[PDB]
Amino acid sequence: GEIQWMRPSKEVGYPIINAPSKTKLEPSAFHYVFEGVKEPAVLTKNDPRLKTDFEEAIFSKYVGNKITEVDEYMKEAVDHYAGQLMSLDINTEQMCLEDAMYGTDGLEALDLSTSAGYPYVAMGKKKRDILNKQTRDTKEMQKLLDTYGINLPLVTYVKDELRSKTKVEQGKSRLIEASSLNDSVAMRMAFGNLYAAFHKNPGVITGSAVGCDPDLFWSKIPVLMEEKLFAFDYTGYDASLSPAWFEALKMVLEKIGFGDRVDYIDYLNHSHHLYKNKTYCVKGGMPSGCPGTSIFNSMINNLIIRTLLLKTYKGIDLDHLKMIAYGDDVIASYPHEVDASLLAQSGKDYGLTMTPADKSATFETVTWENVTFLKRFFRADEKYPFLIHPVMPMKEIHESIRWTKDPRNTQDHVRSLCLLAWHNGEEEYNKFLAKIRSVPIGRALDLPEYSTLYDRWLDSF
Ligand code: NA
Repeated sequence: GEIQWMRPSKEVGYPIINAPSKTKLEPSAFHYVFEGVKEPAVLTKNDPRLKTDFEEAIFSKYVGNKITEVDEYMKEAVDHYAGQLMSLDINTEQMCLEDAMYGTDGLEALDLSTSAGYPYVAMGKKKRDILNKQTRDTKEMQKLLDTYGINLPLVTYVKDELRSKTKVEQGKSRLIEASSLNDSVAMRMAFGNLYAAFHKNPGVITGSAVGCDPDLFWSKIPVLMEEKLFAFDYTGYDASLSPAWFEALKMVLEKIGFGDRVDYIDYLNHSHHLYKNKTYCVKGGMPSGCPGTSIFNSMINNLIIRTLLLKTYKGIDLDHLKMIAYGDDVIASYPHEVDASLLAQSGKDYGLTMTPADKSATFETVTWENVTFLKRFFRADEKYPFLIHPVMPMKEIHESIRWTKDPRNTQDHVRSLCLLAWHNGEEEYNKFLAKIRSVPIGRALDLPEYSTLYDRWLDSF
């Protein structure tokens, strides 16, 4: 992705957009009960912690575009992936405005808590004043579509989350490029059924895992993989995508019966952005921070892995490539060993910066004992080996519990963490609960004991 130009929004006909400059994050009742070294990301140029230009740091994610056209390998990748999806027999019909708005089987209703984007954010109109989840009224939406149309500018927000000390000083704050409610709605109408087919089919046929439930899905993954696992992490995935990867995506969409509206992808590829009093144009790069794009990134990931395997290992049998992606995150496999570093090398030529799985310094063999997916390890249950535990290390859980965004949500936030932590074992979980119960706020929470979560789990299958 590359920023073509940037200038004052007034100069091109747009208003100034106000974005909160103060973090909602602050020490929780457990700040000193658990170890942690992360703080709230920088949200403004003046932040005292900053050790470099903020504006320059947040936009530096656009490394540029390494490729213009789709080569032979990418085309081969497209034909293979498109072919796989074809077996899902996905419904190509456009989805009605009602379901696109209030959801249907396999698609959740629009999230009322996220920005409505332009121009509503500049009119002080929230999603609430537009949809009645109990009425399922489309009149208002329809009138707005007719009024403001589509292909609107994306509104940029600095993400309010925890980051390491280094990233705070280097102004490496992640960004959210929220698309207008109009486009988000138009796209769900165009691809709603594609979205549904994916949510209902997490696995190696869609090569996707969006919409999956880790507690249950972790027991299906091992059976879907080949003998040899391989994996790696991406540095700035979304931002690094070149226009060609969007064209490859459209080719897949055309082949599976959505050629009807591949133009919506152009909107993601050549995008229009608003930030503060500025407006800028980007070529390439997948608009970040939101769920609407998870599926397209996953599809593209499937195209990438396939392409690098064809360019590096001529004669490879893609029919035996078994992979599952969640945006840029991926766990893959093949009957034969492959070299991630070699693949990493082939990747540089495609605009992707690939590095060792899980922040390793060197590319080591990926095994069932060291692989992670969605920050979670895999661990067979001691009593019932066929049941697989998704295990998230306590470290990130400790980091998270030390802060709070709304005292009113302490109960939900801590319960959330409990659902993640108990998979670490009864000993660890109990220590966790005891430390929570060492301060007043914790003793007042309603939290599930271990045997209760274990029983619930065995009963969810
Ligand atoms: Na873009």
